[PDB]
Amino acid sequence: KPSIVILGAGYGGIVAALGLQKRLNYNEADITLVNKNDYHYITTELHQPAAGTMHHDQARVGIKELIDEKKIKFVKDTVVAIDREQQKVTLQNGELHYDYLVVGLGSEPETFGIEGLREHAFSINSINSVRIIRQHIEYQFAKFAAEPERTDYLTIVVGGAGFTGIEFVGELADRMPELCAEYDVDPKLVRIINVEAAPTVLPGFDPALVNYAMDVLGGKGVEFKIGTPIKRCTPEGVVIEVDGEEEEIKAATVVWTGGVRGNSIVEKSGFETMRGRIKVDPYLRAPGHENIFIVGDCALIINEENNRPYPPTAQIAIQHGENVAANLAALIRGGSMTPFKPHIRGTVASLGRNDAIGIVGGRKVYGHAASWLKKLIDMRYLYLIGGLSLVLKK
Amino acid sequence: KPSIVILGAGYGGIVAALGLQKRLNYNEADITLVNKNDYHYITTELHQPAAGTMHHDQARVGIKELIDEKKIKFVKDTVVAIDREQQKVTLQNGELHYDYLVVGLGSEPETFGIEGLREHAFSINSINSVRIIRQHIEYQFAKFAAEPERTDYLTIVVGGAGFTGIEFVGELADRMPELCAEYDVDPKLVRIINVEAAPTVLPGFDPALVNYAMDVLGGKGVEFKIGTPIKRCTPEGVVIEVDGEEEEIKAATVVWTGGVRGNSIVEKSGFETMRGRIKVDPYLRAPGHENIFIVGDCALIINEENNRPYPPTAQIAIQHGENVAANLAALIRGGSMTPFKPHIRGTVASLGRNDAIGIVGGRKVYGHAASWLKKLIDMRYLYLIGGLSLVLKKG
Ligand SMILES: Cc1cc2nc3c(=O)[nH]c(=O)nc-3n(C[C@H](O)[C@H](O)[C@H](O)COP(=O)(O)OP(=O)(O)OC[C@H]3O[C@@H](n4cnc5c(N)ncnc54)[C@H](O)[C@@H]3O)c2cc1C
Ligand SMILES: Cc1cc2nc3c(=O)[nH]c(=O)nc-3n(C[C@H](O)[C@H](O)[C@H](O)COP(=O)(O)OP(=O)(O)OC[C@H]3O[C@@H](n4cnc5c(N)ncnc54)[C@H](O)[C@@H]3O)c2cc1C
Ligand SMILES: NC(=O)c1ccc[n+]([C@@H]2O[C@H](COP(=O)([O-])OP(=O)(O)OC[C@H]3O[C@@H](n4cnc5c(N)ncnc54)[C@H](O)[C@@H]3O)[C@@H](O)[C@H]2O)c1
Repeated sequence: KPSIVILGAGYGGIVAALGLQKRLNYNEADITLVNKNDYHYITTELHQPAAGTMHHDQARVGIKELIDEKKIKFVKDTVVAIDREQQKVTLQNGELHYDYLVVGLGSEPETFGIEGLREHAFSINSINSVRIIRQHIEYQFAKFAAEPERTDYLTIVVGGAGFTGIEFVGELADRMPELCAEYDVDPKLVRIINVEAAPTVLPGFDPALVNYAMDVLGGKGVEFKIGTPIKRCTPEGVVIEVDGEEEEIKAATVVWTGGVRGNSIVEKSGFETMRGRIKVDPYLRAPGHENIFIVGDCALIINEENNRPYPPTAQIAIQHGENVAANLAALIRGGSMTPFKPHIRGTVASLGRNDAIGIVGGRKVYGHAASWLKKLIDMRYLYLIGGLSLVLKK
Repeated sequence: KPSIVILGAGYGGIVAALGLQKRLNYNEADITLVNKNDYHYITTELHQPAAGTMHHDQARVGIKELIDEKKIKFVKDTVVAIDREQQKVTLQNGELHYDYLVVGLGSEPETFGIEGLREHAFSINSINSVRIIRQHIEYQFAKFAAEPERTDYLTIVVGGAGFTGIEFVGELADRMPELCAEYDVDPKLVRIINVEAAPTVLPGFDPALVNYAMDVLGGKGVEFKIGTPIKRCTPEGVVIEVDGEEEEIKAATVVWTGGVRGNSIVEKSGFETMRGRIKVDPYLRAPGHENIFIVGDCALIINEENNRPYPPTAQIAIQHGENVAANLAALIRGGSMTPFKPHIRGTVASLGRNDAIGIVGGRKVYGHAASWLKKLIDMRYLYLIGGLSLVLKKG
């Protein structure tokens, strides 16, 4: 049997693996799924445990529960390198050989070379990271009562006002009343600051929704600094550029939501990449390779209508996996592949537990309605990978 | 007309104020109660929130709820100094004058000049401090998953194997299963180390109780280093002395339960003190002052039967408050004072939620029996200051 190796059990990888599971037969091919952890986490929900609004266990599921060990062989390890010439993948504790390779290693934070960002700032990109962020913040608040002068303990800087930053500060704003009560903190001293280099919050998004979001978040005490880039990050806080002059913000907590890029393993393995991502062919394969497929955030897709790239999203990542699973099954059976066409049905952004903004099917949504839509959309993914049981289990 | 000032709303202070409240009548004297916070915390239970086994709100109560605003005027401020000559107390936000003074400012950590102990170690002595310790520990465990090589995140060093240290590591051991599950930690990697300079755990205690305690805690993975002093403390951990040679323990968390002293304000105000505490007269008054009284941990009392000093405890602090309240009422009303006589009943040391050791009524006690015994004894104090309602509020 031919061997299929899928790197990364994220949205793209897990859907690809489950897709191959349904389509292929009990001995048609050998499929090995490699993941850093024995669990798959719901990346789109990670902003909530980071703020502490939702327990992290509700944002992950055991991989062994999802798949069939007969059809899929799960390997828990960390990918170190990919050798295209030898068709071998190197791991920290082993090695693997592939006839076909699917790469869904996800994103990495993009710090733009900004000094201290890697060392002194946090990222919302894993279960480990969000627990670290959450416990870090509660630690600072705990320290405050003993040291009332240090309001920097109560200051949280979120760098970048994209979708991730906006959703996170929304959760943060909701958490503050309970958090302040727990540590005897005066709520008025708490500062949640969202710092954006771009002229507007949520750049390249609909102004009606953006203005609405700022109004809602501003109501909950969130501060916005726009047209303000972060020059560098320190243990004491961040340095920002205001009116051509440097200014310092003293903050015990700095969370970086400024940008993402493709996993550096891909670029290090000698692929040609733009911002760490591979601009794949219509069949989602890496250029110059017939056996290598790229999915999720590692994959780059250009829009034919406008020369702008599709953003790296879970929505398109899921669609990558379904397409790759189908094409791989056909390819193994000597069939013909079907070209990938992305179908972006629009997106919804949460603003705390009870509010949201989105454009779905060209139609705007607000408030409780938009909030339920997002919950329904996310529930649909759970059904896709885990069935009705997974939906009920959470 | 006469003004009574009580400093510190701890066991000694709160009982003294409530005692004066019950005994005295309206307008007999002016009573002012000064505290750092608007709440009074049950210091004897603080080890539980520090470990996270019990919520900190269950270990404190609002002062205004306990007292009578008509009889007692509560002031939330921090005492800075006492001027004996002018009979004035200096605060951060004011000044006060007293005809009579009651000092119950409690203990402060005693680090004995050991390097880095004051700066880099934690103390279990307030609601603020235990919340800090608790969140610190959970933070280290959170960091571990990202960095599995750093087992020092999972190492907690508790300095001193006295009553406080033993109770704390007991709570810590109970907490570990829940804590490990929350942060995907392998329980076998967790190290709880209790370091004592003295040759045995719980120095000056009955060996039968000590052996039982070590057996229970040792079973739960608690490590004991005896005859081992702490040379110095760093953010990375501690340096200890083993067989006359320096040795290092890498620990993200260091908690010091090695010793206490009288609140430094007393010493700073020019009183004569031994280890920061005042050796009071039979009426709990400071020597050379007829109007200044000392209660709780600030006071030092020697037992007449055996010339050893009484340990600083909540039990004797409560008795200090009752005695001072009675004597102050008598002095103002022209009555006769009663010399303080301590009646020290037994005490129980918890070993987690479900285990304990104690000598109660001259009889040794263990397990579930001792645990229920301790809970009732502490409940008695809740009744003393808060009545049946406060006892009910702990449900
Ligand atoms: C707070 C937040 C909210 C978001 N909300 C939305 C939303 O609402 N709608 C939407 O469309 N998109 C949303 N996104 C974006 C979406 O989550 C990403 O586009 C999606 O995660 C990308 O899919 P992926 O599988 O390629 O990446 P990932 O989900 O990150 O998958 C990576 C997987 O591979 C593992 N892995 C990574 N590196 C290695 C390695 N060297 N070795 C072994 N295993 C490895 C990882 O452990 C992980 O399991 C959100 C992102 C964030 C941070
Ligand atoms: C974990 C732990 C467990 C214990 N278990 C027991 C036990 O089981 N049995 C027993 O008998 N004893 C026990 N003790 C000892 C007991 O708690 C103390 O002896 C008792 O608290 C002493 O009474 P106190 O009022 O003098 O001190 P405290 O209780 O500390 O009272 C001090 C009060 O004054 C306030 N204060 C302090 N400084 C200032 C300032 N400058 N300005 C304004 N306010 C100030 C404080 O905020 C506090 O309210 C335990 C101690 C600890 C740490
Ligand atoms: N609801 C959703 O559909 C959803 C939710 C989260 C993420 N996403 C997708 O995931 C991808 C990643 O999201 P993201 O928010 O992390 O990145 P992003 O690129 O979408 O936005 C990050 C923002 O950071 C700002 N920034 C960059 N450098 C800065 C600096 N030095 N100082 C201050 N601000 C700076 C940029 O202007 C940018 O707007 C996006 O393409 C996004 O579309 C989608």
